[PDB]
Amino acid sequence: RKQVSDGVAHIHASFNNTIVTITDRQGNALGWATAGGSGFRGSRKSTPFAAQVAAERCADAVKEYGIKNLEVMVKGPGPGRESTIRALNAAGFRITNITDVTPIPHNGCRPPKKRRV
RNA sequence: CUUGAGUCUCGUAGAGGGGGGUAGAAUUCCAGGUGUAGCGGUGAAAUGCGUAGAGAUCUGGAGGAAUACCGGUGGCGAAGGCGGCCCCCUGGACGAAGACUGACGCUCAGGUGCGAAAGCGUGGGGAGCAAACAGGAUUAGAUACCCUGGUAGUCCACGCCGUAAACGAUGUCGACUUGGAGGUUGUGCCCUUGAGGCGUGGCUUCCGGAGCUAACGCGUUAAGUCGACCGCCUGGGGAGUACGGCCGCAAGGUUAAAACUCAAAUGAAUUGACGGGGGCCCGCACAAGCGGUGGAGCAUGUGGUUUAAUUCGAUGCAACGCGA
Repeated sequence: RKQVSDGVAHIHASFNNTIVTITDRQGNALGWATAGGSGFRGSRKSTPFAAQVAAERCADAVKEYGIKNLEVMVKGPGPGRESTIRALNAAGFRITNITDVTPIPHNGCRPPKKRRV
């Protein structure tokens, strides 16, 4: 119960998972979302209707603070960059600044050699 | 005596390196902080890792790799190859002026020197992350393509090992032979008015005349015309195999056959076919509804069995209320 009332949201999307962690502007998290525990398990996720309902998970733990406006920074590859925005727009929150803050690798190390097909 | 070769002065393009620190644009271990209910992964699922507090975010932080931009058909080097900048000190390529050198020129069987990765022993190191190794997953089954952890050893360095599609599958050197569109570097002349023209060198790019070739394809970067010089070639498999020699302490390199067998092997290209290669179209072919077979009984034919015989043929779409 701190009532920061505003904080950015980091949306880490992968090829098979998406998690929405709402932090403040300084770096203090209030509530994070998840896709592995949205009822079903295995690999049925990574699809829009399962990613938006996963993003809706912060509508039960972040509302207790009093966030009426927030920002969103998406990051990581995978389908669902629009499903999470639709989920945030349908949850009752606002939209302040949409950025892609994905970690850009600059080839510091060597990439793996698992794919040979 | 210069026009071949070599040489001076001034510069210009350009990952030429050797030794040395510097130290990033991002990075895994080892901590502090906000703080919950899961991180990851493949088309399905899971091993492992989270309440011993992970993945998400801020602070700085042990050490090895190494360029995302530049970065590219860029550009260099005899080749194998070289990416954070500098200087220590060496290389190659090119030009305008001037010279003298008088041929000092090209190539080479012997032979030395350069040699991708890995391994050996000597002295170290342990991240990112690696053949083997231990699990999950699939399939009729998996010593693998999939998902996760990893020993000496890949790194600096001392010598062995010297191989490959070290392939422009196109030796080296020099002289002449129709042509068109580009890339990186310079300046001469032309009001340089300028990004710009006319030249003039350079080598790497794309297409093509004659000509040559079996065609594909070469064609001022030659495989067209020549001259000098070196290597190699003689049907496949056997076979880069066996023996002996040279070298390597051993893991191998080189020189390098024979017996036997095969009546072929091969290159190019014209046809069709095929492909879980692509593209473009057609059909109640699908897409949406109606009526059904398959559910009950009966008729009929067929597949099996019995029968002294249940006649024969038809037998996947092209067979079964068919010959009837």
